[PDB]
Amino acid sequence: MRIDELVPADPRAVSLYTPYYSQANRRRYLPYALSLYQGSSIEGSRAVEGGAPISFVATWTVTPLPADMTRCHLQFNNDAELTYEILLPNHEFLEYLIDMLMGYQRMQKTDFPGAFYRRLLGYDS
Repeated sequence: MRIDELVPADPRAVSLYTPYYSQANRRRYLPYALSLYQGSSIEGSRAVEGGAPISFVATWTVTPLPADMTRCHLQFNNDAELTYEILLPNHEFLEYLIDMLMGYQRMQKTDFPGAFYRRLLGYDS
């Protein structure tokens, strides 16, 4: 399962697919992202238990080398005046994504951690 079986690998594609994130041997996150990379993209409403489902959009594509970041757009309570644009390097973005899924789905509460909100706000303390 590699990008050379899909579209011709650009240097951008090569660098985004280069990091193999794994906690043991194989990891379902890499091939799931390769499937999205084809142009399916991610857009939907993720259900946060204890509150309400908020729309989120994430797109993976060949972004320039110094800009090798994944961009996610999250609206708070589907309010367009409250839009968060959170983008991070492709090796750093998955760490954010696990914390996001873990905090809202696993704990079943709509309260974000203060240290997690520091990174979302973009406050360099």
